[PDB]
Amino acid sequence: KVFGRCELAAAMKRHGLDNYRGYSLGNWVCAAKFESNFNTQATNRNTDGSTDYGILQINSRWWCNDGRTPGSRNLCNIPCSALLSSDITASVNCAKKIVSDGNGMNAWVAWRNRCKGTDVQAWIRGCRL
Ligand code: NA
Ligand code: NA
Repeated sequence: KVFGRCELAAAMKRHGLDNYRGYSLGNWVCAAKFESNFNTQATNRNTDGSTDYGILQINSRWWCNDGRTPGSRNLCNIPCSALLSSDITASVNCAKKIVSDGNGMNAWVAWRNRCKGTDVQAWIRGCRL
């Protein structure tokens, strides 16, 4: 599924990401924009052979099992394909673990390079929330 900007904002807010570990909703929307263009089916290979999945490009190196990432973990206890669903629950619950793990949103390279330090509230302008 390709979410609309405000559509995703609303789903993310309903799932409890607005100020989760202090990251305002616009941080999450910004991250999703640059990780997946709001596309739940997005997949991209990493140099180390792991793969990033779904709307927040969650990595098979640590967080999910895709059956082909050797010496990896599955800290969210999910197949990686669950992160490609039109329903974002599994990505959101997994993101909550990731963001809590010490490095906050810096775990998302797109967030650190394109959102951090910017006026991320722009990402939710116009949205009924
Ligand atoms: Na990425
Ligand atoms: Na943090």
